[PDB]
Amino acid sequence: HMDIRPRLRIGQINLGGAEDATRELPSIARDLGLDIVLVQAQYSMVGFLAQCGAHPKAGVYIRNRVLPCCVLHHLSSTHITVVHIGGWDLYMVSAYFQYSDPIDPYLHRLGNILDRLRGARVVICADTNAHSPLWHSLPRHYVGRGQEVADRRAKMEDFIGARRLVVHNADGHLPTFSTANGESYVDVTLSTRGVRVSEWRVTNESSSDHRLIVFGVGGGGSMQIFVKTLTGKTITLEVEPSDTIENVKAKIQDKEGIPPDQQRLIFAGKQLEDGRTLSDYNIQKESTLHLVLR
Repeated sequence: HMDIRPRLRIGQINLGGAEDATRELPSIARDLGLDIVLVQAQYSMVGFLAQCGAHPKAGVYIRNRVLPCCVLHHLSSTHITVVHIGGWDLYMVSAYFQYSDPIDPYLHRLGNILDRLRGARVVICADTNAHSPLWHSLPRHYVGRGQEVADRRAKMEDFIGARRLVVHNADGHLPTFSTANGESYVDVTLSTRGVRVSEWRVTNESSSDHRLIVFGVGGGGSMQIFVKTLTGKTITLEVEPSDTIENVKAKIQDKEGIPPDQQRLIFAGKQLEDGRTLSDYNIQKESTLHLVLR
């Protein structure tokens, strides 16, 4: 049974403290196939948010409650929620850098979080309330807007630099933040190096003034192979070069509940023995295997 998607789908949205925007989140997650939504300025009196403190302004929505998800209590606070998505090395951070406050304290805590999780795959979803060309702000957002705007910008970019962080906000997308005073880009999707983020986009799904950002996250450049049936079904699968045929067959079991002892995979006109690896058979990125039932 389980899942048709190969990788996790994530949302990121500042809900502007609105009950209605917070309460539409489950339907939006269902509609778009989101596993996790990293939220800021939630309406906190709801029942479905992992959130910390008395008046939280960051949290995580886990759509499917059976997904093993740990909230790191030692790394979390009202403005920053850290979760572990079990059970290898993927962590995620929802952060809200309140506009009324300096940015330094927030950056120091994020720094602390990154020290502790050194080496791990970490994704950070932050409403920065900062403007930088890194995430497609226009010159009129970060130049000639006063010293504080330039300082937030500078601190944010130094931090990104010092922690070797990757910004996944792509060119040619809608602004993340739309007010009566205009449009801006202040919502930022970061990761540590070697996290694979795909299909990053900004949507119009939420009724917040902020726009829901959506993207994909895998489990490992790890690759993608297409396991095809003769009925037209394609199982997309995240797999390492050195994983075994057996290991692949069990991926299919958990994804489709097909018993491995009744699975036959064929590549390059050759049946695949359980013992061997994806490399031994010269199976690389975007390769297509036949899955035959026996």
